[PDB]
Amino acid sequence: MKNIQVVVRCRPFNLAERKASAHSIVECDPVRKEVSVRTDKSSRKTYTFDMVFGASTKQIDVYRSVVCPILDEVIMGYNCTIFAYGQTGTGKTFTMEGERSPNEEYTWEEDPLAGIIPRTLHQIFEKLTDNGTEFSVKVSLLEIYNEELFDLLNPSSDVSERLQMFDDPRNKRGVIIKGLEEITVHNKDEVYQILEKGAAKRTTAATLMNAYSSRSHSVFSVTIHMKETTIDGEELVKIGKLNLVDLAGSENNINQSLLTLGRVITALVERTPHVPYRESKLTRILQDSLGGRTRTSIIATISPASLNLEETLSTLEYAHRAKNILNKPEVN
Ligand SMILES: COc1ccc(C2(SC[C@H](N)C(=O)O)c3ccccc3CCc3ccccc32)cc1
Ligand SMILES: Nc1ncnc2c1ncn2[C@@H]1O[C@H](COP(=O)(O)OP(=O)(O)O)[C@@H](O)[C@H]1O
Ligand SMILES: [Mg+2]
Repeated sequence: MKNIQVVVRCRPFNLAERKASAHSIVECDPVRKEVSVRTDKSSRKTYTFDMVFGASTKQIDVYRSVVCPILDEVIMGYNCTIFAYGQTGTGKTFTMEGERSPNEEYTWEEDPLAGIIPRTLHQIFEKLTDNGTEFSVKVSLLEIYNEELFDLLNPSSDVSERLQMFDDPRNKRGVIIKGLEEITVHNKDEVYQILEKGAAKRTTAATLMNAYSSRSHSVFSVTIHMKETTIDGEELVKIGKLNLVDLAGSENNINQSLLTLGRVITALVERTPHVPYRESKLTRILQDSLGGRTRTSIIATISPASLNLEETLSTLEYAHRAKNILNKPEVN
């Protein structure tokens, strides 16, 4: 019924990466939707994708191109998932979250470094406010490290108080995180405080665990309840859910969820009977995002530099096979 959308976003060279060559090692053609990696010397591999975003691609463009459509399907009542996959330092967190621009030069609302989450949560209150709907928005931020489950929006618990997971009685292909805080967002003003607090707790989590950013998987969920009255006089309810996932660096028990994600994707595309969803917290959590009833997009992030060429290639081969996975999306 529907393929997994795969897009690529390359970042500019960072201060560490040396550009030796006259012309690029990685080229991004947004018209042909291709990436070409130069690796003999006139020798290459070209990969085709659904969208391609080059080094100069601004945040607002990633949002417009990728998320605004997905946010329409969410409002129809589809479950949607976007995950960022790639090497540490390529821009997964910059894409899904973004960064904050110093000393109040921009309201969070206008910040050019703002990423998907903050923009998406702004837009929900604009789109839904005057589309006639009567609605509620609730969000949760969960992170997975060393197969353990940390809640970053819990206002009160020690961040080292980790949560449990069991199979959802009303969804053969999902789970429930017992105790996970779901915060009701009453309007766009409450959004910053909630996300700020979220990012603060993370900092705390970082001090306790080794290389936590790179090894952590982050799952931010927004859920929209929308109720409505039909011409026949009934009461139609639909539940949108959007999963914005920032994955552990492709390069990596610490790695069980990333390993298992690979094994799931491999199984799916090669059409093997057993897809081991159950072998990791992540793949148990996203089971439905990966050959199930969810609309899934991946944003594979890459470097343009020779230093990280091999992880870039890996990341390309890996995201490219994921286009072959078929989901069956369904609403309510
Ligand atoms: C979980 O979702 C989030 C998304 C965006 C923000 C962020 S930037 C967070 C940053 N990537 C970090 O890991 O600390 C931020 C940074 C500092 C202080 C507040 C905020 C809150 C929203 C926001 C708005 C615009 C730009 C960045 C950010 C935080 C959380
Ligand atoms: N698309 C981009 N444009 C400009 N700078 C970027 C881009 N992507 C990443 N960066 C910068 O590269 C660094 C690595 O980003 P980060 O989000 O921490 O990578 P990851 O989460 O993939 O490890 C950050 O300083 C960020 O500011
Ligand atoms: Mg990161």
